[PDB]
Amino acid sequence: RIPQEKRDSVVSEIEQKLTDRHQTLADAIRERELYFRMSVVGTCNLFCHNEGAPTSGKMNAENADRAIAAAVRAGFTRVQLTGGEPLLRQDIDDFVRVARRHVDDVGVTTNGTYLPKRLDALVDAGLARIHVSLQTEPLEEAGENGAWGIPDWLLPTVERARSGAFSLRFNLPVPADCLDRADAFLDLLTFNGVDVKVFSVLEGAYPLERLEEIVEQANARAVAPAGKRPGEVFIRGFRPPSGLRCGTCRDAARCMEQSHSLRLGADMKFRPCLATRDWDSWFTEEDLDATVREAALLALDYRW
Ligand code: SF4
Repeated sequence: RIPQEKRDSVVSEIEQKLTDRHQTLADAIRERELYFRMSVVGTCNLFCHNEGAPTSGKMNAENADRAIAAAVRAGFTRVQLTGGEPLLRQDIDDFVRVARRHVDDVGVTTNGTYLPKRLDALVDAGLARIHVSLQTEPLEEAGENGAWGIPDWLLPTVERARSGAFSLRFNLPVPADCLDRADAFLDLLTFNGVDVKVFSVLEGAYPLERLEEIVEQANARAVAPAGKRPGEVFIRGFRPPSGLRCGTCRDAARCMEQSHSLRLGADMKFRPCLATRDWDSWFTEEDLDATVREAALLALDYRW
């Protein structure tokens, strides 16, 4: 728990730090490329803090329209639909349509299993991005002889993305003993125009140097047919948090996210940070513009 006067004191410091830079809230959002990450689905009983709960009835198309509109007025130009599995809800394309009314950059982070059922409706709604969180086991099963392959239920999304319908990216976990399988697997993804974000998984330090080399090699090997651009592989470099709050934040050692964003969970809880809950705020039925702005001000506080 954080006293409101301490939260007010911190928010005032962020606003003062912005004026010291001759900067507005929207300019700081643009400089940090901060986006709005709205979780439209909650997963139940999902290991180190608590168990999850289903989606709140307030997480609906109407409130999503208010939250995105308030976020755009605060300075956000991109919305990403997330959660446990956003494609689990049948009205997922409704949220893409709502977000498309306020910004052009609407994306979805999904596990991909529901893409065959939802693909056409998402493109009709004008979805711009699809990020698929891959798992090692389906890649092994989709391949043969131990090599990794693309699961069947992802191929139509891959081809539709290569045709310019939307941007597609795969999040590829690479365990320590799978550097050679991931190396060859990156060729399949880049050839089909799929961007890849690789990251490490799991005594015995991780071979992080060779994985970085594999990324550089896979980008240099990248070829693509029909004069198209091949997919781009990249791995995020670590950088410690350095905001005003991070110096005395009990979770600073576990704050490793490099793509920062203002979050709105399926429980109507705004989250300026991922590693700590101290700065969360509630979704309000009144004065939503000021509530979104205050949470967005705290969302900047990680790098100055
Ligand atoms: S960013 Fe939020 S979470 Fe990461 S350290 Fe600063 S305060 Fe703690």
